[PDB]
Amino acid sequence: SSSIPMPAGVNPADLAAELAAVVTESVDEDYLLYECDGQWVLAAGVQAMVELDSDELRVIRDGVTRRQQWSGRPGAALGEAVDRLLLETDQAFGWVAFEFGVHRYGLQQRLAPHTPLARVFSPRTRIMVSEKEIRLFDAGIRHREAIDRLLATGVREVPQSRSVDVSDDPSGFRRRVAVAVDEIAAGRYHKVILSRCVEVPFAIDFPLTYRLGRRHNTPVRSFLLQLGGIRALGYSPELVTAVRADGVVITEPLAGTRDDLESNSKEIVEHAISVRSSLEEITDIAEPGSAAVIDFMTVRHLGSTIRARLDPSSDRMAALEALFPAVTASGIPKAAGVEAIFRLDECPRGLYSGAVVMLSADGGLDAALTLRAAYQVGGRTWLRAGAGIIEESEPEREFEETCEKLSTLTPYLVAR
Ligand SMILES: CC(C)/C=C(\Oc1cccc(C(=O)O)c1O)C(=O)O
Repeated sequence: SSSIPMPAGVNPADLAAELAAVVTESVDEDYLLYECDGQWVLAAGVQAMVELDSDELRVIRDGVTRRQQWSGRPGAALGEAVDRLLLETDQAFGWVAFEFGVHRYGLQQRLAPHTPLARVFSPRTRIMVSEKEIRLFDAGIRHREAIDRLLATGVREVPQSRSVDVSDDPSGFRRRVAVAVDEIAAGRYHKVILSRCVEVPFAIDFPLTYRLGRRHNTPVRSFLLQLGGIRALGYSPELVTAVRADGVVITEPLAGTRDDLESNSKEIVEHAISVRSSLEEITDIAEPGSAAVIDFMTVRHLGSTIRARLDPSSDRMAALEALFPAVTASGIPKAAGVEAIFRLDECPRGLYSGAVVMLSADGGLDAALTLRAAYQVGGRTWLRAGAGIIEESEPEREFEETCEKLSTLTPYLVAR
C-alpha cells in the first residue's frame, strides 16, 4: 500500500467516480467501484476474470481462456475459482446474477445455455477513497499519473439531468401482477416480487450519473462498473451477506417502507417471515448455536440483523448461496417465488436482484443486493424496478410503487 491524504472539500464518492472516468479516458480499462463502509474501492483493470455460466466456468487471463466443466452447487464452483484468484491478489470483485440462486430450488435446467451466473475478477490495481485518505494498491505509472491529474484539477461539475418518461407499460406489468395475485389467492405462494424495465432513450454518462444519484440516495452499498460490455451503477438498499475474516456472517433483511410502519400488521408479518427465513438458511451454514437476530424489527424501513458464525465445514460462497436470492427480491416461499419469477418476470434478470461482491483473501465477503440500478448492454440503456405482490395488491397501485422506486434514478440521469 501507499497513501495520499484526501483533500478537504472533496467528497469521496465524487472523487472515486471521477477517477473511474479519468482512468477510463487514459487507459481504457474495465473497472468496478464498490462503496463499503466509507471506503470507495476502485478495482481497476482485470488481471484475471472468472466467468461462471450455467454450462461453463471460464478463467480468462491475458487473453487466454481456460474453460471448466462444473457440476453441483454454483457456489462451490465459484468458490473454488475465486479462491485461486485470491492466492495472487488480496481482493476480488464482481457481480452475481439472480440466476445464481436457481440451482438451490432445482430450477437450473430452465436456464438457457450460456446463462451468466457470476462475473468475478481480480484487479490489477486498487484505489481506495475515504474521507481520510486515498490508498493505492499495485498502482502502475499510468495510474499514478492519472491520480495526480485528478488531484490537480478536481472534480467536474455535474451537468443537468435529462428526463425520462416511466409512464408506458410495454411489458404488461399490470397484467402480470394480476396473474400473480390470482395464484396467491389460489395458494401457490404468499409473496412474489415482479419488475419492469424502463428503457432510456439516450445514452448516459455512468460516472456522472452515479455522482448525481449518490447525492440524493443513502444506500447500504453503492457501485459503479464497466465490466465486460456491461455498464452499471447502483445504490444497494440491502446487505445480502457479509462474512468477516473471523467467520462472523451477517445478513440484514428489510421489509419496511411506508409510527404506522412499526405497528402495521401487514408489514410486521411480512418481516417476521423473512427474518425467520433468513435464520433457517443461515442455520444451514452456521456453527451450531451461533445464529441470532441481533437487531429485530427496528425501523431504519423495518430491518433486522442476523448473525452467525460460519461452520468449519462451510465457506463464504455457501453462505451466500444459502441466502440467495434475497427474499426482498424474490418471494415467500422462496422456491415458489423464484419459479413464479421465471414465468412472470422478464428473464434472465441478471444483475437485477442479484448482488455485487467484494471478496478478500482473509475470507471476507461483502455482498450487496442490486436494486435501484441502471444498466447499459449493447446500445440498450435501462432501469429496472419492482414491487412485492401479495393477495391484497392492486396493479395500478403496484405500478406507481415501481414508479416511486424508479424516482431514485430518474431525476439524475446525465446524458452521454
Ligand atoms: C430495502 C429493500 C429491500 C426494500 C424495498 O426495496 C425494494 C424491494 C423490492 C424491489 C425493489 C426494487 O427497486 O425493484 C425495491 O427497491 C421495498 O420496497 O421493500
